[PDB]
Amino acid sequence: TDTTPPTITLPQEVIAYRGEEFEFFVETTDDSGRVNRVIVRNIEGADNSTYLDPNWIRYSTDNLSVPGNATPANPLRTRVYGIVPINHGVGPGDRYTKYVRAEDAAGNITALVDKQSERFVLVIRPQTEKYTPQVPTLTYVQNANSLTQTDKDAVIAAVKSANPNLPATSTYSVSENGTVTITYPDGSTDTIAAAQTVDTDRVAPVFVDEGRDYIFYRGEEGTAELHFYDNSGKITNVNFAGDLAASSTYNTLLGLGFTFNTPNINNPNNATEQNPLVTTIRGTIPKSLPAGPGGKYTFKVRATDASGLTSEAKIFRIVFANQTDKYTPNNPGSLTGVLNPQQLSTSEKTAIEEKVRAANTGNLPNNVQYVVNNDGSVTVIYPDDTPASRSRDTITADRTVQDLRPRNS
Ligand SMILES: [Ca+2]
Ligand SMILES: [Ca+2]
Ligand SMILES: [Ca+2]
Ligand SMILES: [Ca+2]
Ligand SMILES: [Mg+2]
Repeated sequence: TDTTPPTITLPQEVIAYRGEEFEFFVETTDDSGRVNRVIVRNIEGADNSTYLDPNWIRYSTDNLSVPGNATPANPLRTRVYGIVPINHGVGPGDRYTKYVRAEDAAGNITALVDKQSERFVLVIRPQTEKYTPQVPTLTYVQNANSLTQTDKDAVIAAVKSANPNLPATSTYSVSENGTVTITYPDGSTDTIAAAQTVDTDRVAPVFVDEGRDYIFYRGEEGTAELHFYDNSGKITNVNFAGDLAASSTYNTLLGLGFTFNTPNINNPNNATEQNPLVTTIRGTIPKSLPAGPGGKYTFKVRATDASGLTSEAKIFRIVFANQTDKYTPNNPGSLTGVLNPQQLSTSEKTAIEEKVRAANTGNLPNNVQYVVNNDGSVTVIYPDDTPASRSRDTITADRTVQDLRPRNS
């Protein structure tokens, strides 16, 4: 018969955090494959005692005293579990050594020896020992010695966002200098140093497109996309009317019916190097403005971050261009026969214009005009053509005309 008590396996030490649930399993086996009782108790008391305290240490064994319930491949599982009260002490003496016993169907119970038989030490620790807070991304503030409330709110936001796995009911406070104090549900705390949360914003926004020339073709609507970023990731204002000289050409463009749109200007994190703030200028330089030496508008732009640093005015230009700079006529697919190359007839000119037209649909503007000259060369006149700024192309006669005169003898 069986004279051997079951074998108990369990962790010698379980760290339990105040205000949280804890759980671990005792595993029990026996040669018979059956265990009838599994007990957790305090050391004091008679051999038959199962007295156990405090009331929040709990345990249960679902499958007691059934055959085959306690084998090496499938041991009997005893659940030890509870919730540590929020106000429990967390001194070095706030620990519990509890004794675990098991008894087989033949009545063989494991011996109970103070400080030596099967036991576990449940150690109650503050919630701050479980959690290690992650540094947030830095908040760039006007004055790292005296944070505003919006500064504080932002630091809390970046702490939370970087620490999703802290207890949801944790509370955050930010000092006048940005030092973060995290208070856990049990009142224990953690600190994130001011050096790790904030710095004073010392860098003004950057205009990526400084010095750039944006070409606008006369009579064709165009766009110019200007890009800006800031070390803080955030720009609050973009300004083109810094001084009189810059403000007058800005207002000149607006009077031509241009628009300036910066749709993300009020979004947070709207201005990083990887995802810059974009201002788009849209409009048409009308043909009444000529291209040439003074055919430019020169602008100055400044950008301001949320801490009030404004960049040094930087320059960009819109440069006027004739449409002919953009287009190249295709030559006719065939030449046109002409009886006298020095003076084309009407029907010859009409036939040349048709071939040039057909050769350039989908290439030149639909509203280009062609003049077939007396020598059969062809003047291509773009819609922006004016006397002060001609926009034109010439197709030479050797590409359009073919002499039909017969050869001598
Ligand atoms: Ca046994
Ligand atoms: Ca901690
Ligand atoms: Ca800045
Ligand atoms: Ca051209
Ligand atoms: Mg208008």
